[PDB]
Amino acid sequence: MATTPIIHLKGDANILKCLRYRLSKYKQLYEQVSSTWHWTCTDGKHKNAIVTLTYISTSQRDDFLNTVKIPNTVSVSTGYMTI
Amino acid sequence: MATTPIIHLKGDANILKCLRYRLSKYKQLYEQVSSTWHWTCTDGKHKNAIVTLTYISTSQRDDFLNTVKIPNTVSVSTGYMTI
Repeated sequence: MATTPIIHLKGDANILKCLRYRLSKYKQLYEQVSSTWHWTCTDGKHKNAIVTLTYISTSQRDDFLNTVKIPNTVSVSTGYMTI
Repeated sequence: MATTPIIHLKGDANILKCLRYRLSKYKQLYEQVSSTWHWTCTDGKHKNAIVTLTYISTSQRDDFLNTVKIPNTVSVSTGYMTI
């Protein structure tokens, strides 16, 4: 038993860098956040990095994307680390 | 229907950077690889970055970690982007 539901917030590296501040406001449901990175690599960046957050229970994951006021510039994508 | 099985190869940023070369040898089952990043961030790095790979079918995921000779320095962890 483990269930490690995570989400991918894609949008910008500067928006996600300061997004962690809002995650602190809702820590009761937030667990940890990954370092904003980018899918693959061609030469540098282009305003489009996704970070991997993680919660404790599956209900805490859906509550995060439906409770904290995430920035519209970013986009939450269901995820499942299963680890 | 989608099933996007992915794996996390944690170990080193230099070992994972050159690991992509081996992934090319087995592209028939490999699909795409993510940019080696690090879980969270305290100040810099410390030889421990994880990359997110992706396959086409679930059977292709288990075959990747059981077919390509991955480096022992790294570690494959089951993953499920579900996206």
